[PDB]
Amino acid sequence: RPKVTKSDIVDQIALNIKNNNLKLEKKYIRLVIDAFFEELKSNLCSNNVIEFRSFGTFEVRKRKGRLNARNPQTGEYVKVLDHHVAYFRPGKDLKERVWGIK
Amino acid sequence: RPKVTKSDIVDQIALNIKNNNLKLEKKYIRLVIDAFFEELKSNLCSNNVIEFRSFGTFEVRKRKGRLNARNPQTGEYVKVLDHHVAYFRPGKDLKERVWGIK
DNA sequence: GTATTTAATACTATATGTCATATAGTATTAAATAC
DNA sequence: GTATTTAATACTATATGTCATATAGTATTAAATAC
Repeated sequence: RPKVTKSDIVDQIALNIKNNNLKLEKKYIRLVIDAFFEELKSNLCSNNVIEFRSFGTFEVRKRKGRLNARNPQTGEYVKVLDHHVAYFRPGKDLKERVWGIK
Repeated sequence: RPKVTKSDIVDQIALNIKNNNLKLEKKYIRLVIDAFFEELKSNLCSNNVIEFRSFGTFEVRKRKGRLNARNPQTGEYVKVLDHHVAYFRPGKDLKERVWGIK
């Protein structure tokens, strides 16, 4: 049940990369990862669909607003407008490797 | 509706990276990205929580099975066991840049 | 690498009903590969 | 870079009810920064 950070991942990618007799400076790894997220965000804003086979797909989905909305704290009915949301849709490999988990 | 691929993203990261007077071979970019996904998957399998401050969080969630399940095609009642699923939970920046979208 | 500073998340209450789910076979198309 | 080959996705039917949602203020903590 641990909490992994962009930093840990960057370190792991460092390992993973060297395990295959390759050498890349954590510097460049951190760099790619940042550009990666930046690029993914803008891509999402443009309402594009990014697909990474064997992992998952990112896309924007529409979501109907409500009036029934509730303020968890007070119960006061709140209004929510029809908006859009970032959605990750799991790929075969990922979906199957996670299905039966302890 | 457009469709972006791991390849296009890799190219965009190439651009993004050079726009900031830096030079990294598409080779190494493709590399990081692959190790990135690899590492994220195993991290998910270990039922860890990966957090990328203001972008989103990945985590495994439990999902109750059913009997009511249906075969979209035939209507035949199907059974589904309690399992786990990969879930992406949008971060502030992402959730806000996507909210009001045409 | 470490110390400092800023701001994103976890946390929480608990009604409500939208939206992802289930299937499998065909046509695409991502993308790994060797060139 | 391009052509070839393999296998992951899009696509689709449409009942069902789980599960994410709304809020905001406090304590954490990711992580960008300059050293």
